[PDB]
Amino acid sequence: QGGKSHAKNWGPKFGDGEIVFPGMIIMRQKQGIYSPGYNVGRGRDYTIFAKTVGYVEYSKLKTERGKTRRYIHVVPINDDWSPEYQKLADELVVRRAEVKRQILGHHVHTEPAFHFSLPQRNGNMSWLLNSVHKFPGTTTLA
RNA sequence: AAUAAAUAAGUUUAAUACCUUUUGCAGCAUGGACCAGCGAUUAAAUGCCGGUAAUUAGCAAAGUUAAACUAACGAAAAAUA
RNA sequence: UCUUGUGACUUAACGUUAGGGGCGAUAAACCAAUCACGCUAUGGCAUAGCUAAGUUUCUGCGAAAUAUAUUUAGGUAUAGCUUAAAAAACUUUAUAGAUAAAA
RNA sequence: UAAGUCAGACGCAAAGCUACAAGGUUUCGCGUCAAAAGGAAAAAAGUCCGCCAGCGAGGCUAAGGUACAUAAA
RNA sequence: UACAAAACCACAACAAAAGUAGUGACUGUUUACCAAAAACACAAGACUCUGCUAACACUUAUAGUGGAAGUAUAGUGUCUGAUACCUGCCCAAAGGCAAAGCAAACGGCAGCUGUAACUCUAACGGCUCUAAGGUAGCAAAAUUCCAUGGCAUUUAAAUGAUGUCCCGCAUGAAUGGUAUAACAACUUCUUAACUGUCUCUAUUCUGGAUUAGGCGAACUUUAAAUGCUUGUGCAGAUGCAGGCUAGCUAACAAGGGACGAAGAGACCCUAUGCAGCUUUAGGGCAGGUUAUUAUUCAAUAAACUACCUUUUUUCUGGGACGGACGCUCUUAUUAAAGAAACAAGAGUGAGCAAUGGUUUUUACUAAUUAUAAAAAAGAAAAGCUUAACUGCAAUACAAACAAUUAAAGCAGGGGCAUUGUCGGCAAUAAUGCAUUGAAGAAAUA
RNA sequence: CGUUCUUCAACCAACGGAAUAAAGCUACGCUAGGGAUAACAGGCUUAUUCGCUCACAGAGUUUUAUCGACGAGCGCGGUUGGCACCUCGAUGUUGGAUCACCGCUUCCUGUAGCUGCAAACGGUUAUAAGGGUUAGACUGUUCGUCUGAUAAUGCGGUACGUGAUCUGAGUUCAAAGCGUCGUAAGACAGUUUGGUUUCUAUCUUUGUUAGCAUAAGUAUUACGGCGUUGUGUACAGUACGAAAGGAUUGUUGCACAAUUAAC
RNA sequence: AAAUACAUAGCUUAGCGGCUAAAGCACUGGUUUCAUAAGCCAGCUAUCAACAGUUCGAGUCUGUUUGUAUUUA
RNA sequence: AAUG
Ligand SMILES: [K+]
Ligand SMILES: [K+]
Ligand SMILES: [K+]
Ligand SMILES: [K+]
Ligand SMILES: [K+]
Ligand SMILES: [K+]
Ligand SMILES: [K+]
Ligand SMILES: [K+]
Ligand SMILES: [K+]
Ligand SMILES: [Mg+2]
Ligand SMILES: [Mg+2]
Ligand SMILES: [Mg+2]
Ligand SMILES: [Mg+2]
Ligand SMILES: [Mg+2]
Ligand SMILES: [Mg+2]
Ligand SMILES: [Mg+2]
Ligand SMILES: [Mg+2]
Ligand SMILES: [Mg+2]
Ligand SMILES: [Mg+2]
Ligand SMILES: [Mg+2]
Ligand SMILES: [Mg+2]
Ligand SMILES: [Mg+2]
Ligand SMILES: [Mg+2]
Ligand SMILES: [Mg+2]
Ligand SMILES: [Mg+2]
Ligand SMILES: [Mg+2]
Ligand SMILES: [Mg+2]
Ligand SMILES: [Mg+2]
Ligand SMILES: [Mg+2]
Ligand SMILES: [Mg+2]
Ligand SMILES: [Mg+2]
Ligand SMILES: [Mg+2]
Ligand SMILES: [Mg+2]
Ligand SMILES: [Mg+2]
Ligand SMILES: [Mg+2]
Ligand SMILES: [Mg+2]
Ligand SMILES: [Mg+2]
Ligand SMILES: [Mg+2]
Ligand SMILES: [Mg+2]
Ligand SMILES: [Mg+2]
Ligand SMILES: [Mg+2]
Ligand SMILES: [Mg+2]
Ligand SMILES: [Mg+2]
Ligand SMILES: [Mg+2]
Ligand SMILES: [Mg+2]
Ligand SMILES: [Mg+2]
Ligand SMILES: [Mg+2]
Ligand SMILES: [Mg+2]
Repeated sequence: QGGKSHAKNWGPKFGDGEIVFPGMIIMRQKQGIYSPGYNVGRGRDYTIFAKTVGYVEYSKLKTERGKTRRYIHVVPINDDWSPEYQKLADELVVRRAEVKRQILGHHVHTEPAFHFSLPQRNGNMSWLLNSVHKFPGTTTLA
């Protein structure tokens, strides 16, 4: 009788000259209307995301067969295309997290603090429990 | 809705009670004839968040209960000799 | 005014059947002034997302009637709303050859 | 504020449903009422001007008015 | 028995019909306080059960009592309801009961098509299906939607009454069919007579009202000093705006308005609703019967009867009836996003062991529910493969929350290449929390 | 026996799914609430209905005498509808009896034109609301059919006027019968028989009367109320007309009927 | 106007995805009989309401336009 | 072995 499907927000998220950080989504589209340019990626559903720190750019290209192609680019901070820019981006990522924690305040906790320790698997932290809970380092050999 | 603001005291102008309930009530929606008396977030235990103090608390009386605290990276060199 | 008026009749005294019931030529009739479960005490200040009511004064601030979910639609929860000239940023899109200093 | 609210209404301007009807109904942009006294149009919730701490027989204006009712050519 | 009847007979008192149709035989009985009837009972008919410590009922029953101190021509239960003439077929399926049978137990009892001189009709044929296919009788009914059916009688005039025609929406034979003398404070129509019922009212008697003395209530009351008319307004004004209205207070009389008084609307819808009743809605066994087993009035129960307890959504241009409830695509509300109606137009609750991953070649550039995706990309062809992995993850989209969506990167073991890609499929749908249950492995006790 | 990891299944499609499971009747009904929500009446709207104008096609056949259309516009609030704004601590249902006020879209009684108007009987348009608008059979009816007369037997609004004035036949409680549907309780929106109608008038409106308030009598004018009706017949078998048929006119004459006023 | 079924040679009646077809009456020809009926033998009807879709392929599955019942207002 |  009635009914409606859940809405999908297709469209751009940033304009020309806006600053982005790695992992941020720039475009949500149902078809490949826009193609990935430099310093960007594309998901299996045609989601375009940034892969470095920089500013968003838009450009148009005319192909060999007379079709129009549209790209999305991310430009480095000072137009630095050298391979040394990657380490600068890594430092900026660490700094950005510190800025956010300072603004939010101490009472917005960003790590858990339980009365027990989480198990370790394959050298990383795991959220799955072991069959038995034991204190670390409270037993000797044999 | 019987009053109000004024006046040379003759009068002139302004002006559809209250409560409850509603998008909206002078309401042709609800309740009250009037007076006096009576008539409705109170007490205990526990928890959370502010305020005001003590500077651990209770017993006991040189010794015991309750609470609270208890490792995180030992990183500074400021000598006009 | 009308029906019956020796009969399946009417009347008086006393007695019998009691509510998870009795009685009934059945009308759900009657059982102490109106019974599809009598009266009284107790459980008991039953329960009511419904209607009604809520008692002195002054000062300051000040909404909503939408979204989602619901044995949910005149109820309730979450979000929303109301209380509690700083820093940072540059955005409504497209392009040229203009100088003349020295015997 | 771990509060109240989850019955809304109409004007101008658009669209769906109705019959390019309803003071109809469903969304949407602004405003007003709701919770807003005062002035103009006859009475005047939603239109036009404009937001009331108190008193006074001072003055200038808005919307709207300027032969009588009724202040001002 | 009942009815008609010219006429005849009466001191004063007492006085009130007949016929037609429908329904019940009759006299009786009933909703104390709106229904007296066609409803119930009734004499009578039939069916079934019961061998006597009878069946059955009361009761905790191991008692005791009624039945009955009766004994199948008797007693219990059920449906028909004097009397006269009658009372046809079916026990399949789903139940109940019983001696594998029972309908006067509870119930049922069709459709299509061709055919006789002109026509019409079908005496007469053909086919399908079922346990059986409604027989006689009666029939515009207390039963008929078309409807005030057609014809005749009745009247000056007939939605009336009686008679008659008839597959009758949806008649019908013991939930009986058709008739029937008598009887009826029952319903219907007609005749005689009579009359203030009426044309059309008038006069009068008795009592009240009305006048005077005495005695002395009740409903109701926010406050009142309470005009008309049109306009306005929670949409019908004594009280607001315009046009009008000028002696004062009552008595007797009428009843337009004060949305007049009395009873927190019964109708309708809405509830954390309540109650009674019904059943092949769920669960139980706690009386009897029945079945099995055991001791010299007992134990267990997927049965029948009785009893106890529980459930029987919401949305909705009021409710019921109908329809609908998850998830995708598209249309209008322009060219950011978002946006509702029981608005509109289409899909889906999967498929693929390759239609997945990856290399090479080229006279190819399609298709999907729908769609201007895509050329260093795809499709097809050829080869090798299982990444349709193990353990983690910065940062974002969205969003009340739950969950849902995209993803660089790190370690391990792999595939095809030979340093690139692979954590399923062009993309946008193919789904389900927690609980409970189950399987493989591992660690404890 | 318990815990963790890797996984799956059933009812959840009322698809945020849980009180394990799980249908109905009430006209014998009961309580708490709503005009937040229906049935009668009012309100808004005017699709539909109705009326008028333009249109003059087509029938009549010289005439737009008369009838009458496609299509468009405007108006009315009386037909069938839509909405849910007022009332559920109550705004009495259909028809009639009794007594009324208003509109004109005129049935009769009037005035003035046209005509396919000789007369008579008619047709149509404009204007006019003072008076009048009948007695009976059937039906609960509104309506409808019919009978004998009549100058004629008009329509609509007023809570589809009118129950604190009357009526209760229909519809709409509890009883009962028949048919159809349901296993049943029961239902009909089908039919049949029966079934309680309260009120002493405070305010306003209206008809009469008394007392009180400026002495009594006669009183032009003004103001208010009422409303001057209808049929037959004679003047005439004359006008008109081949015949048949058969008038107009009137401060007319006469008889009668209704209404009003008294006696 | 809603809701559940059905439209198959001349007439009843199989069939509901592999080609577009079964059975009985009727019709035609032959045989039997003096002749007509019954009885026997062989044949015949492109055998699938109408339109648009799905699919390699539809009487068969999905919609629309017509006709017929059945239930409801 | 129904009929003319
Ligand atoms: K007083
Ligand atoms: K008797
Ligand atoms: K019986
Ligand atoms: K009787
Ligand atoms: K009155
Ligand atoms: K409505
Ligand atoms: K649900
Ligand atoms: K009401
Ligand atoms: K006239
Ligand atoms: Mg659907
Ligand atoms: Mg209201
Ligand atoms: Mg009161
Ligand atoms: Mg009864
Ligand atoms: Mg403020
Ligand atoms: Mg639920
Ligand atoms: Mg709500
Ligand atoms: Mg709401
Ligand atoms: Mg509205
Ligand atoms: Mg409010
Ligand atoms: Mg000035
Ligand atoms: Mg002046
Ligand atoms: Mg009798
Ligand atoms: Mg008797
Ligand atoms: Mg009685
Ligand atoms: Mg009697
Ligand atoms: Mg009686
Ligand atoms: Mg008998
Ligand atoms: Mg019968
Ligand atoms: Mg009988
Ligand atoms: Mg007297
Ligand atoms: Mg008014
Ligand atoms: Mg007035
Ligand atoms: Mg009430
Ligand atoms: Mg509902
Ligand atoms: Mg979240
Ligand atoms: Mg590799
Ligand atoms: Mg992939
Ligand atoms: Mg009630
Ligand atoms: Mg309302
Ligand atoms: Mg509304
Ligand atoms: Mg006129
Ligand atoms: Mg009238
Ligand atoms: Mg009326
Ligand atoms: Mg009854
Ligand atoms: Mg019956
Ligand atoms: Mg039956
Ligand atoms: Mg009687
Ligand atoms: Mg013969």
